[PDB]
Amino acid sequence: KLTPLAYKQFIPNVAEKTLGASGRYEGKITRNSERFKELTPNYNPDIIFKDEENTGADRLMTQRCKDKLNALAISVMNQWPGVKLRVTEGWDEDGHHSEESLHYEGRAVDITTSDRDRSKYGMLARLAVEAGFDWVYYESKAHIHCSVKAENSVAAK
Ligand SMILES: [Zn+2]
Repeated sequence: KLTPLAYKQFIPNVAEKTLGASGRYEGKITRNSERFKELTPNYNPDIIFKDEENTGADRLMTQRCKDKLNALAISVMNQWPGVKLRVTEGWDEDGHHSEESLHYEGRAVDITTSDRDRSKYGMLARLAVEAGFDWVYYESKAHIHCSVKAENSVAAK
């Protein structure tokens, strides 16, 4: 049934910013920016947020990102009861990602299972695809990168 993604594999098998995947980068969103209004905090009790910066930034994301993440939170517990979805990186306020990263606009999250059992990540990535994320990439052994389209792209003119 559900086949895990392999290390470095991405679904769909196209570049992230293509229309069939997560679409175009709309630009960085910062706390001081006009675009900040676009982000809403996700306080789903079934999701662990690393929040290493202690700023709550990992929780701020677009509605579509929230929707897909919330659906994934359900499938993770269904796949491994007692284990929760965990976000290690979300909206990046400090340039820790490549130029034009969707993390800069709350459209991407790096995830793991709460038990940090890396053998579960290929399968987690698959659940992420079934959860509706527009692009899922088994980026590193430490996490799965998941991104979504901007609302402008979901209903493109
Ligand atoms: Zn990422």
